[PDB]
Amino acid sequence: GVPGQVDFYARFSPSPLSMKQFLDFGSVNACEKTSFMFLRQELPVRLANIMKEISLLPDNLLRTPSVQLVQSWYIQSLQELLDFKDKSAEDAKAIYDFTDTVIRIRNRHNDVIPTMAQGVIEYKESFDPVTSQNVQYFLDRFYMSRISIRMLLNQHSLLFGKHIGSINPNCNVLEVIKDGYENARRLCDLYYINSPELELEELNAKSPGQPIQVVYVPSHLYHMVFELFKNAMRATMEHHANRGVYPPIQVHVTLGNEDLTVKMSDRGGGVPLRKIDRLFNYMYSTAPRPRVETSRAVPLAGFGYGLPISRLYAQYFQGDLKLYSLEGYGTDAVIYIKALSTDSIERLPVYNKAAWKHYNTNDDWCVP
Amino acid sequence: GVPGQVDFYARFSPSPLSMKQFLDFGSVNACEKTSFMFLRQELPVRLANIMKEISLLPDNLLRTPSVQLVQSWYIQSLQELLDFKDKSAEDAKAIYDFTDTVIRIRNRHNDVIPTMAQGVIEYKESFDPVTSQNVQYFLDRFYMSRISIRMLLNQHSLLFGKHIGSINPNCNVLEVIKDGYENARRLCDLYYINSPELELEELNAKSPGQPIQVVYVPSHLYHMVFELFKNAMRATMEHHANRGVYPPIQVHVTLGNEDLTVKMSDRGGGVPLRKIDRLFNYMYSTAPRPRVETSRAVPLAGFGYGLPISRLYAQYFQGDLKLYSLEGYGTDAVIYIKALSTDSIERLPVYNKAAWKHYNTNDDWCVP
Ligand SMILES: CN(C)C(=O)c1ccc(S(=O)(=O)c2ccc(NC(=O)[C@@](C)(O)C(F)(F)F)c(Cl)c2)cc1
Ligand SMILES: CN(C)C(=O)c1ccc(S(=O)(=O)c2ccc(NC(=O)[C@@](C)(O)C(F)(F)F)c(Cl)c2)cc1
Ligand SMILES: [K+]
Ligand SMILES: [K+]
Repeated sequence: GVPGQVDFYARFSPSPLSMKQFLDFGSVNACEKTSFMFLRQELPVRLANIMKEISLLPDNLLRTPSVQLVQSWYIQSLQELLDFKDKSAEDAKAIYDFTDTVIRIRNRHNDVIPTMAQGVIEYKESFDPVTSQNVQYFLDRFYMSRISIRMLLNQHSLLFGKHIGSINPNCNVLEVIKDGYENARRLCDLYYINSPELELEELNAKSPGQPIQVVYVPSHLYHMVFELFKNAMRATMEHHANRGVYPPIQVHVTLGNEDLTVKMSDRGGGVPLRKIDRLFNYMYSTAPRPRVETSRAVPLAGFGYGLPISRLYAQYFQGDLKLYSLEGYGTDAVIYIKALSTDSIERLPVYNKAAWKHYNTNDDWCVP
Repeated sequence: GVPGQVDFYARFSPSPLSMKQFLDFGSVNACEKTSFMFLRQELPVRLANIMKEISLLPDNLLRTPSVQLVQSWYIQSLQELLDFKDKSAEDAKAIYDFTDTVIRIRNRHNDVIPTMAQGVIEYKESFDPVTSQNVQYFLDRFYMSRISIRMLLNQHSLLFGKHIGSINPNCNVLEVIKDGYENARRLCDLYYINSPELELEELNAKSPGQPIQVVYVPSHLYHMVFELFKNAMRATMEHHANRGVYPPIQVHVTLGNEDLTVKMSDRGGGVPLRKIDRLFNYMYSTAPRPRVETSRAVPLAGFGYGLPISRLYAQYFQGDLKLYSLEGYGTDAVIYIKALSTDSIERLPVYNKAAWKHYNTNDDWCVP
């Protein structure tokens, strides 16, 4: 029975892999058998761990139709995977069947992020600061968990169903930045009828004058840069509306010994320090998606948690994404990525006593 | 008896004042009586609260001669203040005597910061990561507490023994920055035989083209900027040694609606994100003071916790001080100050169950 199975697998801790390990596994004659042996335990472990926390959500959120749907997807995928814990690594039909199942799960779970977001809209619409700390804690973990699950599903599906699965061993950082800029720029032009130029500079400090490349998932880097350009572009177009002269977005890329850093600087007027963290708060940025039935351009901020999720992508491989704003002037956004694949280790949430306490808990400084 | 008195006063919580309250109190016919009535409770409360945490330090730190000396200073000041809880607000001799006592305490406590730092050197020299979290927690609180105590002692001593005590209602921000730069620059020249130029720009967004002024303690702002210039100058001189061309330090000052921000940008090579927080770690930056008996220039980093203490000054009035470095390129340092005096409220540590737990305590994420 499901709670039995969820309880068994949720006792285990997820096991993080490094970018180097993902890479070395798939690089030369990736082994389907070996992948089966790992994932038939690991995917059920990851699924069960985060399912335990879906159960701790406020009842009015958990009971939303969109959250009920996501939970049912997880329940089904867990069950399908557990059909295989008894099968043999030597059973070629079992391996084939497992691979089919992984590919199928990959499709079922495609819409998980916006369906969850729709849940939060359903909950916000019909219904609290007591539990809004719980929702923030949950969504960071649920979306990081989903990122990690989708990584495994993609690796295995692409390897078995120059890139190694989703990984580019020589990801061209400036090319991805430019791709992000051009797509954000199209959306900026659609909405504001104008857009800032890009000024891009690079410094390869580790090997001066050489192209900057890292082992990375290019679509992860694309997501962060595109989301940040949208953010920088919106602030720029909104601050400079009256004068009608739009300062460019400036992007500085450096590869150091340990850090790849992408700094994005806008003159969009900034945000006071008191408010800057709202850009990463799910409840604060929970806005109804605009209707399909219109030709009016979609705004550069709104549905889908672009900015918190960008930061989760950065932090997933031990990187980070930080914002620094000077109110009345503009804002710097910085992506930090580990230069070395061996330093790029999955950051995975784990369900245990400490996680549970965090939902059922809540001072040494004077309250201002 | 001392533990009796410490226990009584440590039950109370310190009471934070705003910059506006400090200002309005002293602006027009500051009342000595009223100041006596507040401080005869408040100074014993603040003293007793932090004394409780000195007692929780690791035994090998607490027992250092320099920590023993600081504790004895606190014990004596507490005792002297408590001679007055029985006296009358109407007893003019008692008011005179209290004011004398405040002035005397102000002198006794002059050397508290470096004497405490000497304690940490004594402890480091003769003797652990288990308790190094406790020392970090303690020193932030002890130094913030000391900042708050010294504020009260200074206000009362200057008022009764255009500035209101230590407060300038019209602090000229650029003038203080320039003063910081020129003093840091002298030290840079002494040690490196060269120094970077300053490029300074300002934006008064709240009232464009007007001088930027805030109600502030100018010596607090001076300390932060001077310490940050030293930091920026060191990185610059050390990174650019070989080429012998030193990029200037650039400082951008903005006054927004809610934030005064001072951004200081250097091309000093930066620090990876993994290491940047060591600049604020007391144990990591605990270095023996150089000997008196030399004419060799003093380095721009070392004894006395310039950088963590700068950040405490920022945070004392609900501001902040943040560092952002791009490894292989350089570093931005940002001071955030509240533009409004009513928003500038003392940030005071309080001793209670939560504080105590923090010394006697010590996970929902996978360990990397
Ligand atoms: C020659 N060779 C295969 C290796 O060097 C090697 C062998 C094992 C590892 S590893 O760290 O144990 C490891 C690393 C990755 C995986 N699996 C995968 O990458 C996938 C395809 O199953 C995953 F879905 F992405 F997880 C597995 Cl099953 C094991 C890493 C590298
Ligand atoms: C006219 N007038 C005095 C006021 O507007 C006023 C009256 C009281 C306050 S207050 O917030 O209660 C207050 C504000 C500050 C103080 N005291 C002081 O400023 C000093 C000199 O004692 C201190 F040492 F700095 F704390 C006190 Cl005793 C009271 C603030 C302003
Ligand atoms: K677990
Ligand atoms: K207390």
